[PDB]
Amino acid sequence: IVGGYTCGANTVPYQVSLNSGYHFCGGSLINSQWVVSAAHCYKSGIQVRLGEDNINVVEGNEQFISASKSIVHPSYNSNTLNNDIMLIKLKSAASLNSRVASISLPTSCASAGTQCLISGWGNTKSSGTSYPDVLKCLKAPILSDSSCKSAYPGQITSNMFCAGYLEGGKDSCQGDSGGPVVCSGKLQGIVSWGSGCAQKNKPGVYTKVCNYVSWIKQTIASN
Ligand SMILES: NCc1csc2ccc(Br)cc12
Ligand SMILES: [Ca+2]
Ligand SMILES: [Cl-]
Repeated sequence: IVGGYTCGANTVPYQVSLNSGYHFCGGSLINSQWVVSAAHCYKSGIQVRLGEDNINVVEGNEQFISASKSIVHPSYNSNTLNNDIMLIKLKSAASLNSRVASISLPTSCASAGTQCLISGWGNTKSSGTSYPDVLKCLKAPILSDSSCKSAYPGQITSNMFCAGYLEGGKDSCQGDSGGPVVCSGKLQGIVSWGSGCAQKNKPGVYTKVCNYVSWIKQTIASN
């Protein structure tokens, strides 16, 4: 996250870190057994780390649980990033408590102008590289479809939205991928892509979670 703030330990209790020897992506706990992330975060050998604040120090509220199954969306295209969503099932159920909690799925799509919270352990510089150990947060609005399209001609599908600031300075970044965009208490986006980070006229692009709720629920119901 570029231009954000330190969230505070365990104040984003649905935020998980995906670890394969090191943190490589975020995700969102949606029930005791299942995490939402980006399909471009897929790999084998994932350990899900719940209850994290400093990802390099054991602080006392973590739960580490290995994935049993990853399901990439049926229509994910890794060239266009259309349908950039996957589900990860945990080998054992998480202990839910005030610091490890699931985030509700939307019941309708959110509108442009709605405020959201974007969070992760990604790069904090727009030029340059610096990775934080504690979780960072950014409050940012969803941008209109028309400004998103004009920012990225030929690249925004109906399964994507933009959020952030056309002026630049405040955005998600490499290492935030797969993490949450929560708006009015619902998971509306997944950190997906952009062109650099926090550049003028290049806002972040996010998977549009409201399009996937019936695939998410039916997948969970049979897996
Ligand atoms: N918002 C931009 C963005 C999101 S994930 C990611 C990975 C690499 C880079 Br560079 C930018 C990004
Ligand atoms: Ca920790
Ligand atoms: Cl792309």
